[PDB]
Amino acid sequence: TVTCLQMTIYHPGQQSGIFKSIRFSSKEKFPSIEVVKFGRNSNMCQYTFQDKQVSRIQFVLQPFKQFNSSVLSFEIKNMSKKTSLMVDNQELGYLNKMDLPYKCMLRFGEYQFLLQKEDGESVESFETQFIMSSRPLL
Amino acid sequence: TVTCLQMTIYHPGQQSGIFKSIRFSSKEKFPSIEVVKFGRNSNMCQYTFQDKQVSRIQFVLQPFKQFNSSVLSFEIKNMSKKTSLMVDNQELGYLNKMDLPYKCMLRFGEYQFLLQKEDGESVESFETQFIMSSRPLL
Repeated sequence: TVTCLQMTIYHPGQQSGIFKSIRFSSKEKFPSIEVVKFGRNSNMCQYTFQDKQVSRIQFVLQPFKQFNSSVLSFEIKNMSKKTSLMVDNQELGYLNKMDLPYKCMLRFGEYQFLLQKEDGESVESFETQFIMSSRPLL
Repeated sequence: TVTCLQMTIYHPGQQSGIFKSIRFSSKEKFPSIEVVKFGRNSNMCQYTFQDKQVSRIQFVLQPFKQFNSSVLSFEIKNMSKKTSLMVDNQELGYLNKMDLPYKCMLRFGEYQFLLQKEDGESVESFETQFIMSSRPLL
Protein backbone atom coordinates (compact mmCIF):
# COMPACT_ATOMS: atom_id res chain seq x y z
CA THR A 1 0.00 0.00 0.00
CA VAL A 2 1.07 3.60 -0.70
CA THR A 3 0.85 6.13 2.12
CA CYS A 4 -1.75 8.78 1.25
CA LEU A 5 -2.04 12.20 2.91
CA GLN A 6 -5.73 13.07 2.84
CA MET A 7 -6.29 16.84 3.00
CA THR A 8 -9.78 18.17 3.74
CA ILE A 9 -9.68 21.87 2.85
CA TYR A 10 -12.11 24.71 3.53
CA HIS A 11 -12.24 28.42 2.74
CA PRO A 12 -15.16 30.83 3.33
CA GLY A 13 -14.97 31.92 -0.31
CA GLN A 14 -14.21 28.54 -1.84
CA GLN A 15 -16.98 28.78 -4.45
CA SER A 16 -15.29 31.83 -6.01
CA GLY A 17 -12.87 29.57 -7.89
CA ILE A 18 -9.82 29.63 -5.60
CA PHE A 19 -9.71 25.85 -6.06
CA LYS A 20 -10.29 26.16 -9.82
CA SER A 21 -7.07 24.28 -10.57
CA ILE A 22 -7.21 21.65 -7.79
CA ARG A 23 -8.30 18.12 -8.74
CA PHE A 24 -10.46 16.64 -5.98
CA SER A 25 -11.60 13.11 -5.06
CA SER A 26 -8.78 11.45 -6.99
CA LYS A 27 -5.32 10.39 -5.80
CA GLU A 28 -2.04 11.73 -7.22
CA LYS A 29 1.21 9.85 -6.58
CA PHE A 30 4.59 11.50 -5.98
CA PRO A 31 8.08 10.05 -5.53
CA SER A 32 9.79 10.27 -2.16
CA ILE A 33 12.26 12.71 -3.73
CA GLU A 34 9.56 15.33 -4.27
CA VAL A 35 8.87 18.47 -2.26
CA VAL A 36 5.21 19.40 -2.73
CA LYS A 37 4.56 23.15 -2.79
CA PHE A 38 1.35 25.11 -2.19
CA GLY A 39 0.88 28.72 -3.24
CA ARG A 40 -0.23 31.23 -5.86
CA ASN A 41 2.46 30.53 -8.49
CA SER A 42 1.50 27.84 -11.00
CA ASN A 43 5.07 27.51 -12.30
CA MET A 44 6.51 26.78 -8.85
CA CYS A 45 3.71 25.00 -6.95
CA GLN A 46 2.16 21.67 -7.89
CA TYR A 47 -1.08 22.79 -6.21
CA THR A 48 -2.12 26.37 -6.92
CA PHE A 49 -4.71 28.67 -5.32
CA GLN A 50 -6.37 31.41 -7.39
CA ASP A 51 -6.01 33.94 -4.58
CA LYS A 52 -3.83 37.04 -4.25
CA GLN A 53 -3.93 36.66 -0.45
CA VAL A 54 -1.72 33.55 -0.80
CA SER A 55 2.03 34.04 -1.20
CA ARG A 56 3.91 32.96 -4.30
CA ILE A 57 4.74 29.82 -2.30
CA GLN A 58 2.73 29.46 0.90
CA PHE A 59 4.30 26.30 2.36
CA VAL A 60 5.79 22.94 1.39
CA LEU A 61 5.23 19.32 2.39
CA GLN A 62 7.92 16.67 1.99
CA PRO A 63 8.11 13.01 3.06
CA PHE A 64 10.65 11.62 5.48
CA LYS A 65 11.16 8.67 7.82
CA GLN A 66 11.39 8.75 11.60
CA PHE A 67 14.32 6.88 13.11
CA ASN A 68 13.79 3.09 13.13
CA SER A 69 10.28 3.47 11.69
CA SER A 70 9.40 1.59 8.50
CA VAL A 71 6.83 4.09 7.16
CA LEU A 72 6.64 7.65 5.87
CA SER A 73 6.01 10.83 7.82
CA PHE A 74 5.50 14.35 6.49
CA GLU A 75 7.30 17.56 7.44
CA ILE A 76 5.86 21.02 6.78
CA LYS A 77 7.74 24.28 6.31
CA ASN A 78 6.23 27.76 6.05
CA MET A 79 7.46 29.57 2.93
CA SER A 80 5.43 32.76 3.47
CA LYS A 81 7.02 35.91 4.89
CA LYS A 82 3.87 37.90 5.66
CA THR A 83 1.48 35.08 6.63
CA SER A 84 1.92 32.71 9.56
CA LEU A 85 0.98 29.03 9.55
CA MET A 86 -0.97 27.37 12.38
CA VAL A 87 -0.24 23.67 12.93
CA ASP A 88 -2.95 23.11 15.59
CA ASN A 89 -1.85 25.53 18.37
CA GLN A 90 1.75 26.00 17.21
CA GLU A 91 2.56 29.05 15.09
CA LEU A 92 5.15 28.81 12.30
CA GLY A 93 6.95 31.91 11.06
CA TYR A 94 8.94 32.27 7.88
CA LEU A 95 11.06 29.16 7.22
CA ASN A 96 9.86 27.47 10.41
CA LYS A 97 9.30 23.72 10.19
CA MET A 98 7.65 20.94 12.18
CA ASP A 99 7.08 17.20 11.84
CA LEU A 100 3.38 16.52 11.35
CA PRO A 101 1.50 13.88 13.37
CA TYR A 102 -1.15 11.58 11.92
CA LYS A 103 -3.93 14.15 12.43
CA CYS A 104 -3.47 17.92 12.64
CA MET A 105 -5.13 21.18 11.60
CA LEU A 106 -3.56 23.74 9.26
CA ARG A 107 -4.55 27.41 9.21
CA PHE A 108 -3.05 30.22 7.12
CA GLY A 109 -4.88 33.40 6.26
CA GLU A 110 -8.44 32.10 6.50
CA TYR A 111 -7.71 28.68 5.00
CA GLN A 112 -8.44 25.50 6.96
CA PHE A 113 -6.72 22.20 6.12
CA LEU A 114 -7.70 18.95 7.84
CA LEU A 115 -4.73 16.60 7.51
CA GLN A 116 -5.05 12.84 8.07
CA LYS A 117 -2.33 10.38 7.05
CA GLU A 118 -3.22 6.81 6.04
CA ASP A 119 -0.12 4.64 6.00
CA GLY A 120 1.10 2.00 3.57
CA GLU A 121 4.06 -0.29 3.11
CA SER A 122 5.86 1.91 0.58
CA VAL A 123 8.65 4.33 1.45
CA GLU A 124 9.55 5.36 -2.12
CA SER A 125 6.20 6.92 -3.07
CA PHE A 126 3.24 8.69 -1.47
CA GLU A 127 -0.14 9.98 -2.63
CA THR A 128 -2.33 13.02 -1.98
CA GLN A 129 -6.11 13.43 -2.10
CA PHE A 130 -8.14 16.63 -1.72
CA ILE A 131 -11.71 16.78 -0.41
CA MET A 132 -13.59 20.08 -0.30
CA SER A 133 -15.55 20.54 2.93
CA SER A 134 -18.93 22.24 2.56
CA ARG A 135 -19.06 23.51 6.16
CA PRO A 136 -16.20 25.06 8.16
CA LEU A 137 -13.79 22.76 9.98
CA LEU A 138 -13.48 24.82 13.18
CA THR B 1 25.92 39.50 4.55
CA VAL B 2 24.63 36.04 3.66
CA THR B 3 24.71 32.74 5.53
CA CYS B 4 27.30 30.53 3.82
CA LEU B 5 27.75 26.77 4.14
CA GLN B 6 31.43 25.91 3.71
CA MET B 7 31.98 22.28 2.70
CA THR B 8 35.49 20.80 2.88
CA ILE B 9 35.50 17.47 1.04
CA TYR B 10 38.01 14.63 0.84
CA HIS B 11 38.09 11.49 -1.29
CA PRO B 12 41.26 9.57 -2.25
CA GLY B 13 40.08 9.49 -5.87
CA GLN B 14 39.75 13.27 -6.05
CA GLN B 15 42.54 13.39 -8.65
CA SER B 16 40.81 10.76 -10.81
CA GLY B 17 38.07 13.16 -11.95
CA ILE B 18 35.32 12.62 -9.36
CA PHE B 19 35.06 16.37 -8.70
CA LYS B 20 35.54 17.57 -12.30
CA SER B 21 32.02 19.08 -12.16
CA ILE B 22 32.34 20.91 -8.81
CA ARG B 23 33.44 24.55 -8.90
CA PHE B 24 35.81 24.97 -5.96
CA SER B 25 36.76 28.15 -4.07
CA SER B 26 33.72 29.97 -5.46
CA LYS B 27 30.49 31.01 -3.75
CA GLU B 28 27.12 30.18 -5.29
CA LYS B 29 23.86 31.80 -4.19
CA PHE B 30 20.64 29.85 -3.64
CA PRO B 31 17.18 31.13 -2.66
CA SER B 32 15.72 29.80 0.58
CA ILE B 33 13.14 27.98 -1.57
CA GLU B 34 15.67 25.65 -3.21
CA VAL B 35 16.66 22.28 -1.78
CA VAL B 36 20.27 21.36 -2.55
CA LYS B 37 20.83 17.91 -4.06
CA PHE B 38 24.02 15.85 -4.30
CA GLY B 39 24.41 12.67 -6.30
CA ARG B 40 25.34 10.99 -9.56
CA ASN B 41 22.58 12.32 -11.84
CA SER B 42 23.38 15.70 -13.39
CA ASN B 43 19.74 16.40 -14.26
CA MET B 44 18.52 15.82 -10.68
CA CYS B 45 21.38 17.24 -8.59
CA GLN B 46 22.96 20.69 -8.52
CA TYR B 47 26.32 19.28 -7.38
CA THR B 48 27.24 15.99 -9.05
CA PHE B 49 29.92 13.34 -8.58
CA GLN B 50 31.24 11.06 -11.33
CA ASP B 51 31.78 8.13 -8.94
CA LYS B 52 29.44 5.23 -9.70
CA GLN B 53 29.42 4.31 -6.00
CA VAL B 54 27.29 7.46 -5.50
CA SER B 55 23.53 7.05 -5.78
CA ARG B 56 21.35 8.91 -8.27
CA ILE B 57 20.60 11.40 -5.48
CA GLN B 58 22.84 10.90 -2.45
CA PHE B 59 21.26 13.36 -0.01
CA VAL B 60 19.65 16.79 0.27
CA LEU B 61 20.38 19.99 2.18
CA GLN B 62 17.72 22.64 2.80
CA PRO B 63 17.59 25.85 4.85
CA PHE B 64 15.17 26.63 7.65
CA LYS B 65 14.80 28.81 10.75
CA GLN B 66 14.65 27.38 14.25
CA PHE B 67 12.07 28.97 16.54
CA ASN B 68 12.80 32.46 17.89
CA SER B 69 16.23 32.49 16.24
CA SER B 70 16.08 34.60 13.06
CA VAL B 71 19.15 33.05 11.42
CA LEU B 72 19.32 30.21 8.92
CA SER B 73 20.04 26.61 9.90
CA PHE B 74 20.36 23.56 7.65
CA GLU B 75 18.55 20.22 7.56
CA ILE B 76 20.12 17.17 5.91
CA LYS B 77 18.22 14.14 4.63
CA ASN B 78 19.65 10.96 3.14
CA MET B 79 18.11 10.23 -0.28
CA SER B 80 20.10 7.02 -0.87
CA LYS B 81 18.18 3.79 -0.39
CA LYS B 82 21.42 1.76 -0.36
CA THR B 83 24.27 3.75 1.17
CA SER B 84 23.62 4.95 4.71
CA LEU B 85 24.67 8.46 5.71
CA MET B 86 26.81 9.40 8.72
CA VAL B 87 26.29 12.77 10.44
CA ASP B 88 29.11 12.96 13.00
CA ASN B 89 28.35 9.72 14.87
CA GLN B 90 24.73 9.18 13.75
CA GLU B 91 23.70 6.84 10.93
CA LEU B 92 20.91 7.95 8.57
CA GLY B 93 18.98 5.44 6.49
CA TYR B 94 16.71 6.16 3.55
CA LEU B 95 14.79 9.41 4.18
CA ASN B 96 16.16 9.84 7.71
CA LYS B 97 16.74 13.52 8.47
CA MET B 98 18.66 15.61 10.99
CA ASP B 99 19.30 19.31 11.61
CA LEU B 100 22.94 20.26 11.41
CA PRO B 101 24.96 22.18 14.01
CA TYR B 102 27.42 24.88 12.97
CA LYS B 103 30.22 22.32 12.61
CA CYS B 104 29.70 18.62 11.90
CA MET B 105 31.20 15.73 9.93
CA LEU B 106 29.51 13.92 7.04
CA ARG B 107 30.52 10.45 5.89
CA PHE B 108 29.08 8.28 3.12
CA GLY B 109 31.00 5.52 1.37
CA GLU B 110 34.61 6.65 1.05
CA TYR B 111 33.58 10.33 1.14
CA GLN B 112 34.27 12.78 3.96
CA PHE B 113 32.58 16.18 4.28
CA LEU B 114 33.45 18.93 6.76
CA LEU B 115 30.47 21.28 7.15
CA GLN B 116 30.80 24.73 8.71
CA LYS B 117 28.03 27.34 8.81
CA GLU B 118 29.20 30.95 8.42
CA ASP B 119 26.28 33.05 9.62
CA GLY B 120 24.92 35.99 7.70
CA GLU B 121 21.89 38.11 8.48
CA SER B 122 19.95 37.48 5.26
CA VAL B 123 17.24 34.82 5.46
CA GLU B 124 16.07 35.17 1.84
CA SER B 125 18.99 33.19 0.39
CA PHE B 126 22.20 31.36 1.25
CA GLU B 127 25.49 30.40 -0.39
CA THR B 128 27.76 27.36 -0.64
CA GLN B 129 31.53 26.95 -0.96
CA PHE B 130 33.60 23.84 -1.67
CA ILE B 131 37.17 23.37 -0.43
CA MET B 132 39.28 20.35 -1.35
CA SER B 133 41.52 18.72 1.26
CA SER B 134 44.78 17.03 0.31
CA ARG B 135 44.77 15.01 3.55
CA PRO B 136 41.90 12.92 4.90
CA LEU B 137 39.86 14.68 7.57
CA LEU B 138 39.53 11.59 9.79
